[PDB]
Amino acid sequence: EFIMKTRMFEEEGWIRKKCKVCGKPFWTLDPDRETCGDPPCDEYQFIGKPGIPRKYTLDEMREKFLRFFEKHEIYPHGRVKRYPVLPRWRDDVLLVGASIMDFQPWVISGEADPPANPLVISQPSIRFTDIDNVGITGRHFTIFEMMAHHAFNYPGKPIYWMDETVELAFEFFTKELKMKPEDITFKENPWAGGGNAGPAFEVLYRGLEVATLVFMQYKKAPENAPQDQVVVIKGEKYIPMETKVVDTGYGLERLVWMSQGTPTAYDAVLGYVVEPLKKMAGIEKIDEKILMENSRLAGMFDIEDLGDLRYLREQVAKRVGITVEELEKAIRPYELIYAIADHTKALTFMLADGVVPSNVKAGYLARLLIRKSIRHLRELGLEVPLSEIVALHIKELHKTFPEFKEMEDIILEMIELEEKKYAETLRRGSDLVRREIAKLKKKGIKEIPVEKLVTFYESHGLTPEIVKEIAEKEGVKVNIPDNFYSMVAKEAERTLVDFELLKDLPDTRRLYYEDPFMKEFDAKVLRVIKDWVILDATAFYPEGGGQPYDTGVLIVNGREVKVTNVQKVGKVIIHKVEDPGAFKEGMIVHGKIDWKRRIQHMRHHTGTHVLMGALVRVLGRHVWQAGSQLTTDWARLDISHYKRISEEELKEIEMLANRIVMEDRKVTWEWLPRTTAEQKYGFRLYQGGVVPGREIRVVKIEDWDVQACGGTHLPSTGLVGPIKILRTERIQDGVERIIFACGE
Ligand SMILES: [Zn+2]
Repeated sequence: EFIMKTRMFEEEGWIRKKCKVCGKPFWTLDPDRETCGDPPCDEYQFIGKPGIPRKYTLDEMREKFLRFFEKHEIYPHGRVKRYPVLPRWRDDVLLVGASIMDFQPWVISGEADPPANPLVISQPSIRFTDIDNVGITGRHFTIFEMMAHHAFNYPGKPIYWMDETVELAFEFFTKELKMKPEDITFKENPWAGGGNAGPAFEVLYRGLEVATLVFMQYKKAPENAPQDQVVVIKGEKYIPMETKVVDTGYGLERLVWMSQGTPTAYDAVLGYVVEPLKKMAGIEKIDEKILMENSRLAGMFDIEDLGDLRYLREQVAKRVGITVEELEKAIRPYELIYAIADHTKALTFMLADGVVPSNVKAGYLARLLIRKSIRHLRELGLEVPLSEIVALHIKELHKTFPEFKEMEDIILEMIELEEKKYAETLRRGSDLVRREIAKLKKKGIKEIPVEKLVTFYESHGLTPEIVKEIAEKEGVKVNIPDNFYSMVAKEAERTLVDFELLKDLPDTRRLYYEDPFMKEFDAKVLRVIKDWVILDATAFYPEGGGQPYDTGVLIVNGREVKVTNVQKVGKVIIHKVEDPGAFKEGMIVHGKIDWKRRIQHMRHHTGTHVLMGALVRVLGRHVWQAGSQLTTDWARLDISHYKRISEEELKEIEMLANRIVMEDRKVTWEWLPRTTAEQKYGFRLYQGGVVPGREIRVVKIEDWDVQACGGTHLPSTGLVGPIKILRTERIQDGVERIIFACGE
């Protein structure tokens, strides 16, 4: 269905074939190749025999890639600093799972400018879909770096496309990495990621997929899309888009593994943790071919799709010449070490980038990794705090990722607190599940359902091997599924008046953006739906961003009519009035805002921002808004935070906030293109979540705080008056609330 002929293929003698095993199309220079180069059609050929002629570390390979694209003489790329693994710019995914997620939805739609075009990036990426594979297959990670060159071809502005992408890829592999040209295949296989899809190549070499080259030209299909949708790859329905995006992904770890030829990718990437762990646990060397064969055979073996690891192990057992029991005995301590090594690295990135362990979203996933790793350490017989293993990653990685050093105290404390609380969680959970298990076998069935085992973790915090040893006392039957953690992880993703009657009306001019001190204005009545009056312009603030609506009056024919509620539907502002019959279309009215109410809201709104700057400085840079609500008399600010705020801390925060009020710092706002705002201020802009639009309204307190914000603010901090913190309290794991009052 997709034509993927290129200039390079045509000019350089590449032959399109159909793989004799999987039937997929692939391109090769090798006249005797009949298979695509992808397991199980081909096998890993580089283990014990590096396919790249010189060895590379992570730092070397990453820089090799970045520099190649950056300094390219024909297609120079702008080097872009990696994004946090927490996608502050979007509300639809939990974690960055690919480099392209940095540029969705805003860059791809054309709502944001690309940071550079074309660009090159090495993006730390996290995926939980293969978590049970980690340590088991020799190749799977939860945390990895996807190196990428991206080009955003908006209509009318071509950058580069399919021809140049295959050439750049081939040039990097053959000229920079000295890989054998005829061993490289381009397998046609459509791809998708984070809302978009298109035709793609898998670039295969010595049995390993070393890159994916995706030509994104489709977007997630809207509900009830007509005749021509295209079904691709996982997600089904898509429709064409005008913008064509080059979406590449080169696995840093895989390329390093290709250069090392070690039994597992973990030995090539995580030796600095794997080897101390071996030594600490006193794990003796085992037969090297056990690891090698397992990795090789695992190339052909998925487990997250079918529960057949048992057969992978029967295969590697026969190959090695031992039984499955003695195989399990030998390899198990290594699987445990590999998982610990990987999980502690994932956590280093996650917590450094602002993930707070909790029972929700990405915090839920961090907590999952922490608990799994602690349980792995116990099975190894290793009595070491997890924070000590996390510390080994900070030590190794902080020179490339300075943020790890800067956040180290907080990262290690978060790990320590999670561990020390988990011991408590495990006592209470063990009894509650013992009672439930005893009650289930008392009257009903003595079998543990897979869903109840999932419920056991995410309700009582206990891992399935703990459940089974309590259960096999009375009321037996374990059956821990091979994909237990993959299923537990997927749990983290668990999810005024009318319209079309105001689609025809133009945008309400927002006079409150023109002057926050405007309290009176004249305007024309455009529409009266029920008791909602729509004006062409208004100084009435519509409820949003934690700030309640303005109230006041509209004066019509001398008569005063109360405005009791103000909302926004799309871009049209609606005013609730006590006497709608008084208002007719075309009528010009005088508006009067309840000023006491407005100014009290403004004091708490700007005061919230003053407080935010104080919170970040006292508590740490993981502090981020989880929620906000203002009233006339008080405000609340909810923040992601990992412990109770002590009374002394509260006073430190209060002193700092009031110091800034006393300094009377300027508070300013302006509209900026979103990528321009992001590159200048960072992702801290997105406190209240992510705001749509080509341009975002940025509210800045000089040298203190900056947020994308649509509220009414005071022009200086002195006008807030005293800030008095009344209360701190926990809302849930990972969320602390501060209640405060602003003004004399
Ligand atoms: Zn094939």
